[PDB]
Amino acid sequence: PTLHTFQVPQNYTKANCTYCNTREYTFSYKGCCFYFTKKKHTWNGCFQACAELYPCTYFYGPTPDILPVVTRNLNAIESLWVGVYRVGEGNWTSLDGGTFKVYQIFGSHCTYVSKFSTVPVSHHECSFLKPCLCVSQRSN
Amino acid sequence: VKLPHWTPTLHTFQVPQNYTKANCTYCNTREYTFSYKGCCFYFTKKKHTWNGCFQACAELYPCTYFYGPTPDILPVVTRNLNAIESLWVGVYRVGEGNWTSLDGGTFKVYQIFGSHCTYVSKFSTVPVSHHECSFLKPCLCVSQRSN
Repeated sequence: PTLHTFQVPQNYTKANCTYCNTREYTFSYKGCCFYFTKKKHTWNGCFQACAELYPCTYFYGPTPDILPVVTRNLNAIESLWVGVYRVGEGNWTSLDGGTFKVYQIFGSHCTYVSKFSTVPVSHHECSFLKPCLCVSQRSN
Repeated sequence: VKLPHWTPTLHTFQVPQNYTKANCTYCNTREYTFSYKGCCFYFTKKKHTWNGCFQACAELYPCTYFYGPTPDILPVVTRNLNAIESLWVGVYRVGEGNWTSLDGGTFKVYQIFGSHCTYVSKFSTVPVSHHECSFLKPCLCVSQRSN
């Protein structure tokens, strides 16, 4: 009993199921399959976009172990939206939990990584379109 | 080599124009954003590309140019900005060289991207490199007050 253009934030969780598209991932590392999306999205779009890219796939926040392996796949002007996010007074967290160090250049909610960035970085324009960093877990 | 009776009109042709700091002294005392240390600073109302700021600051008022914020000035600049606002700043690498400005000096720049354009934000403590230099933003300009 309502019309569109009205919406509320959708809730997202990490996937519980295991999958990997072994022909299409960007790289694989430590039992996980990583994907840079071919189409570009807004920072929040990445939640649904990664959820729809393949089964058991979600929007991924790079840790200190993973981030360097991610960022060397990038040229000097390329960037990826990453799923590291905050909640209000909170820290930065991801769908896998944990606490992230983020370089807050802007008091915004959207974070990305670059070739040279060592941590996620906050951006002034979250609706700017970029590829998304997604992950799925491989079978064990 | 050059004494042409004719030049072609090639619609989009250009080369980089050179810019220097201004040698004359002026300040628009009604229109500056803030004044500090015998200098007048202007954030431009109209937005430009990073390289556009050279000309834009040059044409805004006489004796005015695109300004690279030093450690002393930067904090005074950045507190005039909200949490998402940003300013293109005239901090640039000249050749293979380190970061400099129209006033000289050597700048520390946080290079998130291997680009040529730098900016400042509310939270930034140094100039920062941007992925898209043609993105439109206000320019940081300066002129030098009398004596």
